[PDB]
Amino acid sequence: DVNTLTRFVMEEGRKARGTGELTQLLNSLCTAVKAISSAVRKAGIAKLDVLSNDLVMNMLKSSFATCVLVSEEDKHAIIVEPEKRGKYVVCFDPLDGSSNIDCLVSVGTIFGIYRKKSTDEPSEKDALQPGRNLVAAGYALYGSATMLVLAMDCGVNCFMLDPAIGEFILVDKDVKIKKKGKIYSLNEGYAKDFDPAVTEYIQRKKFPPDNSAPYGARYVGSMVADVHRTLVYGGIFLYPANKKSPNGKLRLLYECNPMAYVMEKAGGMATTGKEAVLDVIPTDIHQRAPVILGSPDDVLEFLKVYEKHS
Amino acid sequence: DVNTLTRFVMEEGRKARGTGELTQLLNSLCTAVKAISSAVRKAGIAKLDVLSNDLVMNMLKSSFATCVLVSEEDKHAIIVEPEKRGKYVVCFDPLDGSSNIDCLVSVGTIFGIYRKKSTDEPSEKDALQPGRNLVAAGYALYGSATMLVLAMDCGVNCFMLDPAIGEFILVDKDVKIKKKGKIYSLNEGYAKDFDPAVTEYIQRKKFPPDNSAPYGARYVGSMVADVHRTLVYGGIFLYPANKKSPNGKLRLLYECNPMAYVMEKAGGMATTGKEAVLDVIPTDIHQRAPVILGSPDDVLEFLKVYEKHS
Amino acid sequence: DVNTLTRFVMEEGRKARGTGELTQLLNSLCTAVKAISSAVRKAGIAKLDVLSNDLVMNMLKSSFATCVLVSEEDKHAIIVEPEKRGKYVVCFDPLDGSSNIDCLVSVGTIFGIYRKKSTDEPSEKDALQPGRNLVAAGYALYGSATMLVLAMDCGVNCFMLDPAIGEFILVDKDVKIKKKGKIYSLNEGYAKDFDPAVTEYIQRKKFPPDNSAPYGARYVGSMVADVHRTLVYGGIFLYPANKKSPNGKLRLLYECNPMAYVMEKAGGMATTGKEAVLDVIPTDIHQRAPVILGSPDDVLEFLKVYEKHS
Amino acid sequence: DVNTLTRFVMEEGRKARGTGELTQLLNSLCTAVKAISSAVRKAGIAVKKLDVLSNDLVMNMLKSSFATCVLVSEEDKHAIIVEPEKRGKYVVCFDPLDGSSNIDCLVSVGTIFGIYRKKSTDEPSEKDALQPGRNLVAAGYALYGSATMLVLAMDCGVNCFMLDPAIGEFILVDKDVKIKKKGKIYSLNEGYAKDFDPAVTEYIQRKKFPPDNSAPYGARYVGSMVADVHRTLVYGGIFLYPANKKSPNGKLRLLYECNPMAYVMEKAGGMATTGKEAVLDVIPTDIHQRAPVILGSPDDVLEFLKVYEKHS
Ligand SMILES: CCc1cc(S(=O)(=O)NC(=O)Nc2ncc(Br)s2)ccc1-c1ccccc1
Ligand SMILES: CCc1cc(S(=O)(=O)NC(=O)Nc2ncc(Br)s2)ccc1-c1ccccc1
Ligand SMILES: CCc1cc(S(=O)(=O)NC(=O)Nc2ncc(Br)s2)ccc1-c1ccccc1
Ligand SMILES: CCc1cc(S(=O)(=O)NC(=O)Nc2ncc(Br)s2)ccc1-c1ccccc1
Repeated sequence: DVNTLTRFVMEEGRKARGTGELTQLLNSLCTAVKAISSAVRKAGIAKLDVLSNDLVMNMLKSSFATCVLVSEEDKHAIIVEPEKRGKYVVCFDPLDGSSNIDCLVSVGTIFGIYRKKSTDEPSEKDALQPGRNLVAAGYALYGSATMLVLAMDCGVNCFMLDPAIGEFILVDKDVKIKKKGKIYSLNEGYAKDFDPAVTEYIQRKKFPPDNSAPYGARYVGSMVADVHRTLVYGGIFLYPANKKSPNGKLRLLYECNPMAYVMEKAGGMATTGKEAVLDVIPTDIHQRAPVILGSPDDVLEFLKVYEKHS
Repeated sequence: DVNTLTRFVMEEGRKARGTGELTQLLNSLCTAVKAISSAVRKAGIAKLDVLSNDLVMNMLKSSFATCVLVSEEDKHAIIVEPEKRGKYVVCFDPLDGSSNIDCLVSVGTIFGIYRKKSTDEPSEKDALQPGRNLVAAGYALYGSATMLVLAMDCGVNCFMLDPAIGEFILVDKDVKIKKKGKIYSLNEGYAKDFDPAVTEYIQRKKFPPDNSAPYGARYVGSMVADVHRTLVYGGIFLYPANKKSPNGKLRLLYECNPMAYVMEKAGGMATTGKEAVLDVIPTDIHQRAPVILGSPDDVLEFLKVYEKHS
Repeated sequence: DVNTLTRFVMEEGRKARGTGELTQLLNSLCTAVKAISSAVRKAGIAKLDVLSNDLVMNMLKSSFATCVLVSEEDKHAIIVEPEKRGKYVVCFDPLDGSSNIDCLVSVGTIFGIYRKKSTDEPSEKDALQPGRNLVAAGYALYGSATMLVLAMDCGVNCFMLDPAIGEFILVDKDVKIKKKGKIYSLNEGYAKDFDPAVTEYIQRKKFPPDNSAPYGARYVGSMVADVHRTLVYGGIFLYPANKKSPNGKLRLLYECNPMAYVMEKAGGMATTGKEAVLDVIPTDIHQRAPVILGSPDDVLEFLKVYEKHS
Repeated sequence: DVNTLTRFVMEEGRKARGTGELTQLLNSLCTAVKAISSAVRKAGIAVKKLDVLSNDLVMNMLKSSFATCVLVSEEDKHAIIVEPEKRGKYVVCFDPLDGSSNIDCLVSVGTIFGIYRKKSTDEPSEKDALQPGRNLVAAGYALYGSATMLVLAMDCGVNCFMLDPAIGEFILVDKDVKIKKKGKIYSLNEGYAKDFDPAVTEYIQRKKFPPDNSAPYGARYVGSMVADVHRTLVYGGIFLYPANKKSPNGKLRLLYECNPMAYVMEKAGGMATTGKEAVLDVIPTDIHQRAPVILGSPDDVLEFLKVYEKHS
C-alpha cells in the first residue's frame, strides 16, 4: 500500500501512545529538508549552508520539541527559550559537503535525536550523550533524487521525496546492509599518511591473497553519498585516524554517530578502530572520531588487520 | 545580463545566418533533458534509462535535423525515416551511470553532434567520424541540480536548470579548466591490472618526489560527475585499459569523444595514451577507448610517464 | 511565526489530547489535495474527476480513520473494509466544477467530516446526519494558486500550498466574513424560473431604493470559486429554490453543508430560505438543497424579502 | 507528432525564411509567462506588489531580446523607447498581469499582448504604438488559471498551449481553434444594469426571455478579461463590456486589452465590435485610450448588433 513518512510516523506514534513530541519534531525536520532540497536544485542562481542552518534551527525551535540544538555551524550549543522548550536534543549537519557543491555532487543533511536525560536547566552537556542513547537518526541525501533515510528502534526506512506533491514516499522497508560487500571507500590520496593497518587492509582489497575478485573503489567525498552507497550496495567506508589526525577528522556528534546508528540498525558495524562509535562518550560537542563502517564481515576484517598492528 | 540557453543558441545561430537546423536540434535535446531531469528526481516508484532513450530518440527524430542516431541503449545505429530526415548525426548516452542510480549518485546525458560528411544514403557509417569533426557536444548532469554543459567552437558554457520555470540559466560563460589540478580520479580496484605507466603516475600522486602535497582522490563512478568535477575544480581523470578490458572500457562514440571535446574546448587535454582521443578514427559505434583527460599539465605529466615506458 | 497545515493540526490535536484519528484523516485528505492539484495543472495533456475520486477514496480508506465515504461520483455510500475502519464519516465532491475545466476556471474539492453515529455496522444511515454534527469541513480551491480552507469549532483558517516544498502555509488565521458586501452571485440566465422573492431581492441589488451604490455581479459557476470569493470579499451567493427545481440544485450532503459550515464558522449565514442549511435532516445521501449564503446582512435582507412573499 | 511552442514557432519562422527577431521576442515572452505563472502560484508566501514585478519582468525580457524599440504597458504612462544597443524592429503592447486587483480571491489572472511591426523609418516614438489592430503581427494571452495556458494567434490562426510545470514547456493542445458559430452563454456585469445603454437592456432581455421561446442562455462573469474571453473562445457565446452614457468609451484599454482579444477572436472565426465599428479598425490617438468591446460567436455578436441598430 501507499505509505508516506508523515503517515508512517503517525501510525507508529499512535501505536506507542507517546505524546507526539517526536512526531512533531520529525515533521519539522522533514519540512525543513524539502526546503533545502528546493534551494539546492537552483543553488547558484542570484550563503547556502547558512540558509540550511537557519531553516533547520528555526523549524526545530518552533516545533516545541527541542531544548538543545547542536549544529556544525554554531560554536556553542543552542539553548531554546523556555516558552518553546521541549524534551529532545538534536545534533545535525544541515548541509554536509557544501564545500564540494560547485561540482554539483551530492550534498546532505545528517541528524541525530537524543532525549534530555537530566532535569537540570538545558545546557551544552545535554548533547554530550553516547551514540547508544540515540532515539532516532538519519540523513537527507540531495542527489539525483532527494532521499530521507530514517533509522529508529524498529529499524531503517528509506523515503524518496516526490517534488510534485512534496511528500516523502516509503520506498525501502526496514533495509538491511549486505553481510559482505565488494566495494571500499576512502580517500587514497592521503596514502602517504596512512596508519599501516589501513595500508595493509587496502592492499588486501586490491591484491587478495586467496585469489578472489578484487574490490571496487568509490569515493564521492561527500559523507552522505559515500555512506548511503555503503548502505544500499554493501561494502566498507573509512575515514580513519592517521598519525596527523589521531582522532580522525569527521565530527562524532552529527556525522559519525548518526551514520553509526543507521549502520547498526541495518545490521552493519561502525568503529573507531578501538571501540564501537556509538560507545564513545563525548566531552566536547565538536570533537572528532575516526569512523570505519559498513558490512559486518568487512568492518570485522578491517578490525582483524587493525588488531595485528599492536 | 540574464541569459538562457534558448536565447544563447539563437543569438549565435542568428550571428551565423545558418539554416536553423542545429538550433532546432539543440532545443529538442534540451527539452529532452528537462523531462529526464523530472524523471530522475522522482525515480524508484516500484526501466528508467529506457524512458531516457525513447525520449531523446523521439525528440531528435521529430526535430527534422537528424538522420543517423547512435545510442548506448540500441545495438545498431538508428536510421531516421526520410520524411523527418535532417543533416546531423547524434551519438548519445541518454542516461550515463544508470546502473548506479540506486545510490542516487549522478546520472547524466552525454551527446555528440556531427554534420553528416558523406553524401551516400544514411547508414551506420555516417556516425564513424572522429571527434575532431564534432560540431557540438556536451552533457546534462542530473545531480544536486541539473546542469547542462554545451561545448561548441566558440567555447564551453554551463547552464543550470531552473525547475520553477524550466529554463537553462547561464551560470558559467566560456569556462576554462585550471592549468593544473590537485585531484586525480580513477577506480583503483583495477590496481592489480594497471599498465606500469598508470601505476607510476598514481604513485607520483600519493608520494611526490618533488616534496609537494599529494593529490586528493575522488571517484563517483558516473562519468558525467567525474568529468564535471575535473572541469570545475581541475585535476585528472583516468579510465585506462586494464588487462580485463584491453580496448578500454568507456564508449568512444558517446562518452570519450564528447568529454574529450569539452575538455579540449576548455583549454584542457584528453588522450588515449597513444594519441589524442579526438584524433582516433572509429570503426565501430559501440567501440571502446582508454581515456585520460583533464588539466593540461596533469594530462601532460601522465604522458611523460607513458613515454618513459617504451 | 511560520505555520503549516500539518504543524497547526498536530498542535490542536495535542492540546485536546484526542486519539489522533482526525489528524490522520486531515493529512490523508491534504495529500489527496496536493496530488489533485498537480494533475489539475497538467490537465488536457494526454476522466479526471475519476482520478480525483479514486485518489481521495484510497487516501481516505487507508487513513484508518474512516468507515463511510459518500462521494458525488458513486451512487451508493462506500463502506470501508473493517481492517481499515475508523470512526469518521466523510462526504465529499472530489472535483467540483469538472464540467467547466476546459475554460481553466476553478475546480475544487469539497469535504465535510462527521462523527460515526451508530455502533452497529457502519451503513449509509451514518451519512444522513444534519450539518450541525460536522466535525470539520472545507474545500480546496485549484485556481491561480491552490488554497485549502479548513473550518472547525475554533474557526476558519485559509492555507496556501507552496508547490516548491509541498506544504500548506497558513495565510489567514480565524477568518471572518465582512458584515455586508457589494457583490451578488447567481446565474441570472435562469431569471425566467425565479421564485418572486429571488426576483425582488436581485432587483433591489441593481436598483437600490435607499439611493446607495448598486451591487456588482460575479458568477464563475464553480461553487468553490464563488463561495471563496464570497468568503474573502463579502456578498451573497444564491442557488435558490425555483418552482421547477423545488429542492435546489446543489447536493446537501457534500456541497451545501460544508459550505454552510465554513460560512457560519466565519460569521456568515447560510439558508434554504426556509431554514438554516445545517439544520436540514437529509433523507438521501445525494439529496438536493437550495442555498443562499454569504455575509449576514445580505442573507438577512434576502430572508426579510422571502418573508414578504406569503 | 508532439509539439511545443518553441518547436512550433521555430518551424514557422524557418518556413518563412525570416531573420528570427520575432521568434526571439516570443521566446522572451514565453519565458516571462512561465516566471509570472510560477510567482502567481505562490502569490502569498512573503517584496514588491505583483503587477510591478510582472511589468518589470516583461519589460526587461523584451528589452534584452534585441527585438523591440517601443513598449506600451498598462503600468507606464508613456511608451518606453528601448535604448539603441538593444533596439529591434517590433512594438509590444501588453498588460503584464490583467485582473491583479482580484487575485486575492484566486480567480483567474492573465497576461495579454499584441505585437506590431514598426512602420516608419523615423526615430522610434509613442506614435509608433498608434497602429490599428488590423496591423497586428501576433497577439494573444496567458491565462493563469487551474492550469497555465498560452493562446497565440497569428496570421495562420490561433493555437492553445498548456504550460507543463515539470519541464517548463508550452505543449500544443488545440491546433487552429475555431469559435462556435452560435453559443448559449452571455457574459457581462449585470450589477450595472441601471446604467445600461438601451440596446444592451434589450439584447440581454432577449437572452433571459427569448421571444421565439427557445432556451434561455446561462450567464457567466468572472471579472478577469482573460478568463471571460477565454471561456468565450472555448465554449462560444458573447462577452460584453459596452459603452454606457456614463462611460461613453467603454472601460477596457484598446492597445493592450481590446485589440489583442479582437485579434484572437477574429483569427478564430469570431467577431469583436464596439457597436460602432470593428475593434481592430479603431485608429488610436492615445496609447492609454479606452474602447468599448463586444466579442464572441459570430451569430451572437450579430444578434446584438441588430439590437444596437434599432437604437438610432
Ligand atoms: C513514529 C515515531 C514515534 C513517535 C512517538 S511520539 O511520542 O511522538 N507520539 C506520537 O506521535 N503520538 C501520536 N498520537 C497521535 C498521533 Br496522529 S501521533 C512515539 C513513538 C514512536 C515510535 C518510534 C518507533 C517505533 C514505534 C513508535
Ligand atoms: C548556436 C548554434 C548554431 C546554430 C546554427 S543554425 O544552423 O542552427 N542556424 C540558426 O539557428 N539560425 C537562426 N536564425 C534565426 C534564429 Br532565431 S536561429 C548556426 C551556427 C551556430 C553557432 C555555433 C557555434 C558558434 C556560433 C554559432
Ligand atoms: C486538529 C484537529 C483535532 C484532532 C484531534 S485528534 O483526535 O486527531 N487527536 C490528535 O490529533 N492527537 C494528537 N496528539 C499528538 C499529535 Br502529534 S496528534 C483532536 C482535536 C482536534 C481539534 C479540533 C478543533 C480544535 C482543536 C482541536
Ligand atoms: C512566429 C513565427 C514566424 C517568425 C518569423 S521570424 O521573422 O522570427 N523568422 C525566424 O524566426 N526565422 C528563423 N530562422 C531560424 C530559426 Br531556428 S527561426 C517570421 C514568420 C513567422 C510566421 C508567423 C505566422 C505564420 C507563419 C510564420
